[PDB]
Amino acid sequence: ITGTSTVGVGRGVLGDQKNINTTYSTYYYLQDNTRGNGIFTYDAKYRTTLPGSLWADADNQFFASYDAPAVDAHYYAGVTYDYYKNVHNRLSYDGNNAAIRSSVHYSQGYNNAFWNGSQMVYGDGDGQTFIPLSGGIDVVAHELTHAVTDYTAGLIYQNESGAINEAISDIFGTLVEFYANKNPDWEIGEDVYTPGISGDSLRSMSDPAKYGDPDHYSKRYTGTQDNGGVHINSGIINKAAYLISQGGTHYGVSVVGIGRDKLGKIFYRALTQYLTPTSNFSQLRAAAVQSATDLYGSTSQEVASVKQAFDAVGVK
Ligand SMILES: [Ca+2]
Ligand SMILES: [Ca+2]
Ligand SMILES: [Ca+2]
Ligand SMILES: [Cl-]
Ligand SMILES: [Cl-]
Ligand SMILES: [Cl-]
Ligand SMILES: [Cl-]
Ligand SMILES: [Zn+2]
Ligand SMILES: [Zn+2]
Ligand SMILES: [Zn+2]
Ligand SMILES: [Zn+2]
Ligand SMILES: [Zn+2]
Ligand SMILES: [Zn+2]
Repeated sequence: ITGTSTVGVGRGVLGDQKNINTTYSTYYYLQDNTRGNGIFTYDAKYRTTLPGSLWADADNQFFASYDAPAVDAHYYAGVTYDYYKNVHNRLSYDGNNAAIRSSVHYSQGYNNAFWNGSQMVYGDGDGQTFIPLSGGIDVVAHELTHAVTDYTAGLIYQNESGAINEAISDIFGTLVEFYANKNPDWEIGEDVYTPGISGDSLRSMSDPAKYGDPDHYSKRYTGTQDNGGVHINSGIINKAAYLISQGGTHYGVSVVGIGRDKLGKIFYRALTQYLTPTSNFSQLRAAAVQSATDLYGSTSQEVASVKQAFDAVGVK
């Protein structure tokens, strides 16, 4: 909508206060004109119709419980935009400043959130398994990173390529969480999963086996469920990424950590320059090695650590 750029204030799903970029035209709308072609957040009103109505508020204050999922969807879309722009010089998910649209209050008791090819969609959760899922910045950036993948490598959502697709989203979801300083960690979904249980998450990148996901190629899932284990076998790549960044000894292989920024540069270059729709784990290793070689030189610590990390998780 046309109007004046304003700055409102509200509280997110977890009760935290934050400013949000809005647009004033009689009402204050969740329309952020400061990021690309805009960030737009919508009320789906518990329906499955999308996108719903552009979110309108009378006073530019967003402290009602019903407001909280919209506050976070809007703000964390903005943080994800800022990460890709400031860290990777990537403008929105398509690199051409595409508008980022999000709908909250999708369906009823819906324990999921997803990029649907054109926009983000957030359920509210059932209040036991999930609270409104836009409250998790790693979930927001995980799903928006699926869009980045769709506009770059095009990894297919099955078997090893699909597990890479998932791990790329967990890696950059986590790097966005660190970039925001939103109580970062190497867990996924901890802020919105199981409000009655502290200290858990959907999956762990530092210790995938905590939740029964594999942390070594020899423990990969080979059945047909979950599109060939895409949310399971991602643990193998997530652990490799954790080791590249933080270092450690894993199955007797010592990995010298190189930090989060270099992990992100290596995997972003692999994703945008070298991966293809059918890249498998071995080809991801090759792409990460080549990407680190491009960035740091073939004799660098960074290349050596990439090789160590993939050795540690049994990927040659
Ligand atoms: Ca209000
Ligand atoms: Ca997290
Ligand atoms: Ca929990
Ligand atoms: Cl560990
Ligand atoms: Cl471990
Ligand atoms: Cl470790
Ligand atoms: Cl170990
Ligand atoms: Zn998803
Ligand atoms: Zn995903
Ligand atoms: Zn966290
Ligand atoms: Zn998923
Ligand atoms: Zn280990
Ligand atoms: Zn470890």
